[PDB]
Amino acid sequence: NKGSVEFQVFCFTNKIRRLTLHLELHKKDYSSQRGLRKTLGKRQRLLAYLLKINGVRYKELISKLNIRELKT
RNA sequence: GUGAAACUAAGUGGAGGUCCGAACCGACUGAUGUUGAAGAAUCAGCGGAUGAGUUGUGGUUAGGGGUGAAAUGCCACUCG
Ligand SMILES: [Mg+2]
Ligand SMILES: [Mg+2]
Ligand SMILES: [Mg+2]
Ligand SMILES: [Mg+2]
Ligand SMILES: [Mg+2]
Ligand SMILES: [Mg+2]
Ligand SMILES: [Mg+2]
Ligand SMILES: [Mg+2]
Ligand SMILES: [Mg+2]
Ligand SMILES: [Mg+2]
Repeated sequence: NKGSVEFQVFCFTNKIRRLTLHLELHKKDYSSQRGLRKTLGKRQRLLAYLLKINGVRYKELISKLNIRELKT
């Protein structure tokens, strides 16, 4: 598949969502928790890049994926 | 607010052997009375007052016993 910016966020959005349901049961899996914050951080720096390059794509991507916008 | 929670601000809600305070139930202090109006009361304040609350009617437990949030206290002005 492609490697566009919005596509990487879509895969992380599923990779993140897939692990939340896992931690509801295996909450003591702290090694996976260290991996969960990576994908949460990788998308943070990509969306941080998408923001200052084009705000139109930002408002459209966050709207369909139901993403919380950051203050400041 | 967070990945989701923890946490956190308002509003709604009206909890409590909660607060003040009448009835009601109690009886802490003092005065008066003390051949008393009264064989424990009057007067002025005092405590609890949605509770372990108060009360009526109809019943239960009877003495080498009964009952007792236990004083040897109560059991028809009578109770080691
Ligand atoms: Mg009260
Ligand atoms: Mg009161
Ligand atoms: Mg009494
Ligand atoms: Mg009085
Ligand atoms: Mg009173
Ligand atoms: Mg008072
Ligand atoms: Mg009180
Ligand atoms: Mg008899
Ligand atoms: Mg006899
Ligand atoms: Mg008597």
